[PDB]
Amino acid sequence: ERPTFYRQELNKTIWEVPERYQNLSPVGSYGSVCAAFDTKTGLRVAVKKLSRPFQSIIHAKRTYRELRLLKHMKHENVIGLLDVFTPARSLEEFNDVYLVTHLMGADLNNIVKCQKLTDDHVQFLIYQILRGLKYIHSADIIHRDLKPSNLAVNEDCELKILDFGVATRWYRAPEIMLNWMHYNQTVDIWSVGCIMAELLTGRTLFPGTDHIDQLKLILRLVGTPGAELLKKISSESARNYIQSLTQMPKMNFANVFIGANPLAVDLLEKMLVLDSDKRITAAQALAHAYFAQYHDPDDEPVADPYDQSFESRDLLIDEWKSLTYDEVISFVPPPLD
Ligand SMILES: Nc1ccc2c(NC3CC3)nc(-c3ccccc3)nc2c1
Ligand SMILES: OCc1cccc(Oc2ccccc2)c1
Repeated sequence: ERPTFYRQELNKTIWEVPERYQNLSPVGSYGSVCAAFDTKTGLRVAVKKLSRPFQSIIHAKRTYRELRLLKHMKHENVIGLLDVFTPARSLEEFNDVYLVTHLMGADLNNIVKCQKLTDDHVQFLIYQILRGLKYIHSADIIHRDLKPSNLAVNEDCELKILDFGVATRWYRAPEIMLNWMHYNQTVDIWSVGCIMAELLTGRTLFPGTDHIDQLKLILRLVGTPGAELLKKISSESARNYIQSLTQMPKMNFANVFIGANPLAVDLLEKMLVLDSDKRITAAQALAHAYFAQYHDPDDEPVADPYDQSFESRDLLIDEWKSLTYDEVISFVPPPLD
């Protein structure tokens, strides 16, 4: 049987959650989230109410996607699903979805408010991001939106990558700025690079005002593409644009990041490569000397394969809705261990 629910109202939204969750308290409003106490395990949790999960085909599919992703993630440094529930008793009345996950202290701008964050602290936080990224990437998933607010950190400096929930453009790979279609997983590595840079210096590495400015600032540090990179660019206007602007040489990263651990500077050089074919991967970055104290090859697991064939399907709202319902139904709680 499904358990006992109770209703209430928080800000502008109704909330119908199991009695198992208590002391709901808004924390930030894709949907709004409450901190709650979970009576069954004794932990504080985050409960997200999806906003009109089935508003359109695009919403319906997004809802399905997020549920499928969150159900698959089982790794210390990736946000995972504690619970998913609807008040609804049947598919006919299935209208709301709530997701339950660990409540973590802050996110990375908040958890890194001490501008000059320690080098040992950056090691451990970046290590953990890369460990989560290895796992995510191994499933053929690209995050695409890595940024400080997508990194949840508790008081112990333990980090989890959040799927969803300071401009996005600031952490965005330049191939994406340029609207390249066939980017790879290393767009996330670029973002880690920008994050690490910001943690080591206290400043946003590339605070572009828009996509043009963003590129300009990026090229300023890493240099304008060489002939090797240019010859891989399939768009004429893109090729002509970057070939048109003033040719910057790559800066010396040791000079730009003065006094930072030389190993951190070296990793940054490997992450912030303009050409994504030459960018370091998550797995490679974890073996980098900079993570000497943390890197353990037998405890950096990969994910079970992840079936995202659904992404190429065009279905009706009710079909996505029902697939989502099946996913809510078949959810097996993570073990109390
Ligand atoms: N193998 C590759 C490697 C890198 C690439 C890149 N990135 C460079 C920062 C500009 N950009 C583009 C591209 C293609 C079409 C339109 C706009 C951009 N392609 C790339 C192909
Ligand atoms: O520290 C902010 C935060 C931590 C953990 C979860 C969170 O939002 C959620 C909550 C449930 C599912 C997906 C994301 C936000």
